[PDB]
Amino acid sequence: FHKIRNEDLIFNESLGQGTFTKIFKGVRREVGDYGQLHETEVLLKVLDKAHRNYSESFFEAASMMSKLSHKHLVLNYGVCVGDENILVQEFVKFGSLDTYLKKNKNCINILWKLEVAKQLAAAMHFLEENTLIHGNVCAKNILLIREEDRKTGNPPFIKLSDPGISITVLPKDILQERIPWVPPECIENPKNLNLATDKWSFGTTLWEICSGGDKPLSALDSQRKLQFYEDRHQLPAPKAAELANLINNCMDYEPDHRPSFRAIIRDLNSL
Ligand SMILES: NS(=O)(=O)c1ccc(Nc2nc(OCC3CCCCC3)c3nc[nH]c3n2)cc1
Repeated sequence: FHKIRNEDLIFNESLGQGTFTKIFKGVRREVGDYGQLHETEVLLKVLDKAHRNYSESFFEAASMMSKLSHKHLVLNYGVCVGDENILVQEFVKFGSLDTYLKKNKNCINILWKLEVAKQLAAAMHFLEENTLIHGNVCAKNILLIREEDRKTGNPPFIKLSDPGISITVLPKDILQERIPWVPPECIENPKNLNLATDKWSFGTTLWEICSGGDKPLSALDSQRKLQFYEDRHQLPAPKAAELANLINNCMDYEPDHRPSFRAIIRDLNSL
């Protein structure tokens, strides 16, 4: 990981929090191409001091995104390691997709959703061909690089962000709170993290995209989410149910039966 000096980073407004992290918008001063000095907007993820013992995992997540280069994967600029574990990533202009769906719900049609789903499925297919597990696919980890422009025909463009601290080391209560993004076999055993995990979570993310930013099973507490998995329930079809069958096919309780992302892309194109 490229090391960035603390002196070259300026922390600005807080954007929110992740699991054991605080997120800030900021600015990196750098020497760019041709030796020109640049002031670049950056996203700064700060691991909580109280959870410093997660540092390794906290960085390993980011590491998984930087071992491969792809147009749909977020760029990591580097790491700043005083008493702070700081990850420096690219700043995406329009933020995460859950909030965007919530705010622009009344003007998102099936074509926009289909384009976003195809791009996410392409990123996940790239990961699958490389046998690289993401482990936390959700709308909050999808970032909107640019908006759809029907005046020029430009589609929206999205990127997948890093998964954050892995579910293989997170406390059990946080894992149960993450139902139904966390597949049943990982609730049974978090070490069952596998490529099929991402297919299940991709189905859940499609539910999110079709539900205008609503969170599935948010009305259920952790015990009731556990029991939801115990009774082998499926998520209800969204009011916009164009992708409901694909959602249910991806969220198969048998991990070996979840369709490959090539078949998922074939379904999306068939629609
Ligand atoms: N709604 S908003 O207008 O205030 C706005 C917000 C965030 C961003 N940019 C942005 N966000 C990320 O996480 C998105 C998320 C992080 C914390 C909770 C809020 C947003 C990124 N992850 C890598 N790069 C990222 N860039 C642009 C605009």
